[PDB]
Amino acid sequence: ETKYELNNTKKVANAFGLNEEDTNLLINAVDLDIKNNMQEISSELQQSEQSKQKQYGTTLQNLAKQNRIIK
Amino acid sequence: ETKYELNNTKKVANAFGLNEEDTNLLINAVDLDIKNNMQEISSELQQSEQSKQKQYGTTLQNLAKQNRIIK
Repeated sequence: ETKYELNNTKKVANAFGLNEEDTNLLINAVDLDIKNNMQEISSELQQSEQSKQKQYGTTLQNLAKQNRIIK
Repeated sequence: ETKYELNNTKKVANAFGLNEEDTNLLINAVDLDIKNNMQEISSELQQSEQSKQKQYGTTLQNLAKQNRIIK
């Protein structure tokens, strides 16, 4: 659903009072921290399944150059 | 505060400004949430080994993020 189903967690961080992005950022650090340890955690499984986890995007305006010398 | 090396995490939650118990409580919810899912999700990564664990393996999916235990 949302990072091992961290729906309830989102409300926990949001309780502190921020907005919405701050809360998600917190879970991103914790969820990522634990995930890095999973490599050691006893787990193998055998299902073999893939899935796209969306992507990110970057903004970049153009903002041309001015042109005013004489007229 | 040593479940999965969440040292930096504690500082992230504490940043909001609370005291100390509130921060730990947050990690308890997140860490507990991921742990519950750990039973399913797994991984075949490492790139470190220990001393006696080489050879063998597979060229199939290692992540496999699905939920079947739930019904």
